[PDB]
Amino acid sequence: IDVSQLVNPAFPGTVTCDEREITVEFPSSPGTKKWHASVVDPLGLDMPNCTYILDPEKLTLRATYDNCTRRVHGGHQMTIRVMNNGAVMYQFFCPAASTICQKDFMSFSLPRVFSTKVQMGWSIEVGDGARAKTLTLPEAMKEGFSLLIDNHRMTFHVPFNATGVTHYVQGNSHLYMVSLKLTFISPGQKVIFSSQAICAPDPLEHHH
Ligand SMILES: *[C@@H]1O[C@H](CO)[C@@H](O)[C@H](O)[C@H]1NC(C)=O
Ligand SMILES: *[C@@H]1O[C@H](CO)[C@@H](O)[C@H](O)[C@H]1NC(C)=O
Ligand SMILES: *[C@@H]1O[C@H](CO)[C@@H](O)[C@H](O)[C@H]1NC(C)=O
Repeated sequence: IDVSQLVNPAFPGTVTCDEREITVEFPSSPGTKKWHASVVDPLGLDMPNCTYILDPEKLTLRATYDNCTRRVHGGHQMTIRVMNNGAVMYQFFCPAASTICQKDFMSFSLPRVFSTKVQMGWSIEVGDGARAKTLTLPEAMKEGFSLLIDNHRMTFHVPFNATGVTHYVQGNSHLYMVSLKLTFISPGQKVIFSSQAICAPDPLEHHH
């Protein structure tokens, strides 16, 4: 008998640990159409400042890390209560650049990792809030990213004028940044971290 499944049951759907929020994704079923869900402390008591979003069409529950989770060793823990019309509780856990500059380019190199059936993978993202991860080679090269690939590494070369490079100016200082997402995939759980490849020039050098 596996007692750890009696005290800590496995959620029958997916969970996503985002940079700013937790998305719990329930399995689609007519029986799950008769469920209600709420965020609770390990005793089942409502957490006071926690506000969360329910989407009945996508069957998702979204909660911020602040006020909705408890800090545990290695990261954050959240508890939800699921009720019919017998009740069940589930707990979730979320854990807490080699850039090269050039006169007209920035360059960086990233591992081709791609690997208990756990996967690790990288992706390039562009835009602010509305956009998505353009990881796919057609999209990345449509944004101007030239790519060198060997058995062990992936190396990117992008001009500063490229659409995939966000450019910031605060007075005389200039900053070039490509955002990256490191994605881990496990059965029933996705975990996403954020990262950047950043190349700031010298103001005198940038002024030419
Ligand atoms: C909830 O918000 C109130 C408002 O100031 C604050 O006093 C309290 O500490 C908060 N509780 C938390 C963050 O657990
Ligand atoms: C979360 O807790 C903080 C405590 O500093 C409070 O200021 C805030 O209003 C609470 N709610 C949200 C949605 O952040
Ligand atoms: C891209 O670089 C070329 C040559 O360096 C330049 O002519 C062009 O204006 C740049 N694109 C921009 C600044 O959008």
